[PDB]
Amino acid sequence: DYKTFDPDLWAAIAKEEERQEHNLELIASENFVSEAVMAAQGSILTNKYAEGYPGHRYYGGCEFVDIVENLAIDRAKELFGAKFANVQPHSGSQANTAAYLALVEPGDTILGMDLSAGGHLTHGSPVNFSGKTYHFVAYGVDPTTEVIDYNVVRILARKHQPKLIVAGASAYGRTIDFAKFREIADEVGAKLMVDMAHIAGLVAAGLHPNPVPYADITTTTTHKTLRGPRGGMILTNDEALAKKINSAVFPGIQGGPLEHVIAGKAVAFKEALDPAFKEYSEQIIANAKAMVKVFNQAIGTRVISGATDNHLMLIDVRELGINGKEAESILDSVNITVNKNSIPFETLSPFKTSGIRIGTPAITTRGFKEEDAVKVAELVVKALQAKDDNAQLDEVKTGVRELTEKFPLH
Amino acid sequence: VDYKTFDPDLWAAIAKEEERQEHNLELIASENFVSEAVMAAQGSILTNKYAEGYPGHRYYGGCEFVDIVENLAIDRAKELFGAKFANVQPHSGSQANTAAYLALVEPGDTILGMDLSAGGHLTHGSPVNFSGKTYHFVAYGVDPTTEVIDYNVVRILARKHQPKLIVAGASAYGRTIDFAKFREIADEVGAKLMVDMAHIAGLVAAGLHPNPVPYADITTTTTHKTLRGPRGGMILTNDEALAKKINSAVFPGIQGGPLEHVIAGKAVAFKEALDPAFKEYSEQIIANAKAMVKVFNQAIGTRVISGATDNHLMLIDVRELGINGKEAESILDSVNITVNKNSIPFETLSPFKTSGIRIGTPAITTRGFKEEDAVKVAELVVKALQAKDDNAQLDEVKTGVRELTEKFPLH
Ligand SMILES: O=c1c2cc(O)c(O)cc2oc2cc(O)c([C@@H]3O[C@H](CO)[C@@H](O)[C@H](O)[C@H]3O)c(O)c12
Ligand SMILES: O=c1c2cc(O)c(O)cc2oc2cc(O)c([C@@H]3O[C@H](CO)[C@@H](O)[C@H](O)[C@H]3O)c(O)c12
Ligand SMILES: Cc1ncc(COP(=O)(O)O)c(CN[C@@H](CO)C(=O)O)c1O
Ligand SMILES: Cc1ncc(COP(=O)(O)O)c(CN[C@@H](CO)C(=O)O)c1O
Repeated sequence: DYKTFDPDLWAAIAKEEERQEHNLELIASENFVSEAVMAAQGSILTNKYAEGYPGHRYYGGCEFVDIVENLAIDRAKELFGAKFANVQPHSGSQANTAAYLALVEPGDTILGMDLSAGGHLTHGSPVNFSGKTYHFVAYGVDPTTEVIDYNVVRILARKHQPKLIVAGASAYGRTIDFAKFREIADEVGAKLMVDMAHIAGLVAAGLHPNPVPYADITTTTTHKTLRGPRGGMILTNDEALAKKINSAVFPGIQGGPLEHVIAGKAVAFKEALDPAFKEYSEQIIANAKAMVKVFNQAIGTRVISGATDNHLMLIDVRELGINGKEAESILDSVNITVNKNSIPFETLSPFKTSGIRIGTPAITTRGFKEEDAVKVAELVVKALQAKDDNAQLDEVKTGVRELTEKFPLH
Repeated sequence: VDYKTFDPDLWAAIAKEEERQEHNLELIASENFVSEAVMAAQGSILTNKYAEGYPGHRYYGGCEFVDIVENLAIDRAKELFGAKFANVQPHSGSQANTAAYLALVEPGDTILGMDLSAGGHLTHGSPVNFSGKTYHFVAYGVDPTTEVIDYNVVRILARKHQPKLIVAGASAYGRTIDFAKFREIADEVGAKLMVDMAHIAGLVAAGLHPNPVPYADITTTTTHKTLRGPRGGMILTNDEALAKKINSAVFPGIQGGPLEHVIAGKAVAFKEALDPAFKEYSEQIIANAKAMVKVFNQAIGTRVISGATDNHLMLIDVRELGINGKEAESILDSVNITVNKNSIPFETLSPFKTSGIRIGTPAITTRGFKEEDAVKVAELVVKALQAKDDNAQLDEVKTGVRELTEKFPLH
């Protein structure tokens, strides 16, 4: 047996399988993929070099690998209504790198969502390729509502004259009005790129406005609400952008594609075509709203913007005398996994932040219903309220073990 | 199982591709067959963990055990190649090189790299690639009559163009690369030295090819060629100041979350490469390649670029048979022999035709082929290309392929 020859590695993997079983995973960008997705990723497709695209490869022997990639491409067009799909990006970051190369020139001005207001690293950060290569200007959320102020987005567009407007977010819990971004982009002659990585599954289920008809290019990851393997994807409705997208991915920034991962994408896409996937996605949002109700009625946990429309929420934790890294460390000690996160107009350093981010896709996958999501939010509140009270925290751990035992993952 | 009944479209394609790997001679020089341990790591639950950052400095909670896995990969890599620093997060050879350039040069800087038709890779300066687009590449090639690198020409070009960086390493070069000479030339001109050892990393690990890690400022590699690991990249260095620039360039520079299930497979494969048995496998790769070159040298119409090999691969100019590279690729595929077309030095034909094919032995060697089996493979390739689409001879090639694949099953 192969595990006998490398006990150090396989023990660590076994321990990670137990950690996923015994913890409440509340990181908003995580999920648990099906056994079929993992089997695709563990198949012999990892052995095939397949540079190029189906029917135009640079190697012999791709006749069956082309089926796999065709299924991923075609199911993505079916799920999202795009005319063109590229499923080769190794990650969301690569997808966004290629999308920019098809839309703008180095030095061009791009208007993206501010990092502390929900934007992602690849939407302009100075330590990222995006911030180094292009001239990024940020838009945020209104200080009092903590939702996007589209009139201020319009102001920024008019003053800065961006070549491209990016919409989409990592930590924004409200509906994004893509039609408004498109109208604003049209007003100043800018293009529109939407990064729907977080909400892609909700979009496919029809529970969030679809950006594909509005954006020049839509990027996404395959692993968040879509519940697929880690990787990227690029969609468009314009054949001329599709040609630029395809060249930017390969030979532009990538080489061989990961066809075992692409098989996993194809597996996940057909799971998302099943009607059960819409029910899953509805439950995700119902669970999230139920948790927001608990935190709203709780002393010390302020919900940014006061509501959620999707899978995630940001909690301001300052009124409990902790910062984000503390609240995350507290929750880690009771087997509840979140992450620290900046809040709008954040005043602490990124290494501390004032908040945590919570999302329900992973616990929804385990089978949690609204009642259970309510219990999770209550245990999160009690763990944070329990200032140093190991009596209270051990009750939380017991509450966590009740939930995880009720909903086995394996 | 049941999930295969949910999706026959997909699972029937994977089954056909299993049958094709079983029934074909896989002679693509950059492919291999990974172990069931590597595949089980890639099909593990590690795909579920967001682990942005590096071990002990993650941006998410819960990374206790993925840190063990990634640190195993990092440490096994350092032990394998003797490097003080190792980054195992690059998603691919291309991302590894992207990040390495970011740590060494600025946009517009002059870089000297191996010409693509002489054996250099896309990321060594092609103008349709980020490398040629972002930096000023000047190419060195091979001598026309010997078809090996002329190191005086490299020195001349280094001196005329004053590169900030010299890149050595190849994807279609079958001869020993003298990293010491590249280091001399770099020093004389004041340039840094980057070596992309993707193709030969397994041979380097086994001591069958000079090691670039002590000479190069940064060494990059894929994990899936002669190293026989999962599909991915890696960056090695001995300088601590570069290691910090490398780590920053990978994340948050060009990537986000690492693929920790793939990194698990890298740790598996590096351990398999530390086993003494891996050195025996690597030697059989070279012995098999040399046995194939001997056959092609003797046959009429199959000319081996440079007349010999020192490593796992060989380039064959097929023009004297009245075919181009794509036609040869298609003929061979029709008799269950898988290669890729490939440019030859001083390529006269279109990039969509090319003048030759590239053949390498790592995959058939992993199946257990020995030199007498390698000899048979090469004789079959010759027969197929010489059969002016005579079905009787082509079917004898198919029979010969069946014999070898049944003699060395893949399971
Ligand atoms: O800012 C940095 C940063 C700055 C540096 O100087 C440096 O060396 C490294 C850095 O790593 C980062 C890594 C990150 O994941 C994020 C942000 O975390 C949040 C997690 O929910 C997401 O909502 C954001 O989408 C995501 O982009 C970051 O903001 C940063
Ligand atoms: O040049 C192109 C190219 C240009 C385009 O415009 C385009 O759309 C696609 C293209 O795909 C390519 C794919 C390739 O594998 C190669 C080269 O093949 C050989 C090994 O297989 C090696 O000698 C090189 O290491 C390798 O990089 C290429 O040179 C190219
Ligand atoms: C909108 C968007 N686009 C791109 C990416 C990056 O994808 P990658 O990690 O696969 O490279 C992310 C991941 N976002 C991470 C934060 O870095 C998260 O946990 O939410 C994203 O949210
Ligand atoms: C030396 C070297 N460095 C980097 C890469 C890129 O690796 P990637 O495909 O994983 O991105 C390659 C790919 N090698 C391909 C050529 O495209 C091949 O079949 O040989 C390489 O040979």
